[PDB]
Amino acid sequence: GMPHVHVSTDNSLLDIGLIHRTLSQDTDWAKDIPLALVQRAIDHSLCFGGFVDGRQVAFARVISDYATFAYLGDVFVLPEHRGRGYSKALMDAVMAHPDLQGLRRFSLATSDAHGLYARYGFTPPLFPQSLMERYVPGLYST
Amino acid sequence: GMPHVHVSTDNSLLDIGLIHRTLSQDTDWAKDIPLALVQRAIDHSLCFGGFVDGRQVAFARVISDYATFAYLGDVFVLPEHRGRGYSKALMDAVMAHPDLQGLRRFSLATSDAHGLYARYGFTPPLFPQSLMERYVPGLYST
Repeated sequence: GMPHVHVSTDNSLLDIGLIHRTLSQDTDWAKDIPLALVQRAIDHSLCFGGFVDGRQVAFARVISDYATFAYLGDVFVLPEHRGRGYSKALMDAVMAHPDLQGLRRFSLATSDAHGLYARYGFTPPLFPQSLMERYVPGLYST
Repeated sequence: GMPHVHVSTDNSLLDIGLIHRTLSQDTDWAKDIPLALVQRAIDHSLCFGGFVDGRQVAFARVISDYATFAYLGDVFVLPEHRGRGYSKALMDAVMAHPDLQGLRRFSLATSDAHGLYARYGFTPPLFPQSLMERYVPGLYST
């Protein structure tokens, strides 16, 4: 039952339109995100695409200095491709990536997938009172 | 009483040795950080240096996709240069930088400077239970 999925970090293979539609329409965190921002974001991130039979089926995106800090977001698997290990394939590649080793902090935000990310060593923050943000959820809508 | 300080985002002007010594020896968050990691981090970040009379006096570092997310860290002013507005000069430049506009989330962690960052619009997290990390404080020591 092992997945047959290709995982790449070559942005040229990404299906930008698929990613844009998915993020814009089928996520809350990137609802209504403009195409130009999707493209710019990808251009300045370490992106993981998962592909089957010539089509993109999954995505994960890391923003990092490749030295001290990384942030994970935009993780998805298309609904018809779920339960096949494609999320795990991408996370395994993130955790193993040679430019994402030895980091002091790897951060993410999740509405309802805490148990999942816990299997990769993520925890609630050590020092939650230290954290601050300028955060505008729903920025792109209007 | 306005500061006379030059703020640059040109990494070629940075005094890498000063930054390395400062971070390694005079901060807790980067205690014992190796030079090679400082250099790599800088190479993959948007860095703000503050300079007076040919010497670097202050620093701030942003990791971002220049589209959706940024993380601020490594902020310092050398002790003999404090109280002159150099922190504010750098933060003003961060907040105004053309590649850091329109972001959904700008994040940071601070032990004891919450009131300060609050003046730039930073708040405690909206959704603290969503946050997770792989965080190893004191990674570089040993």
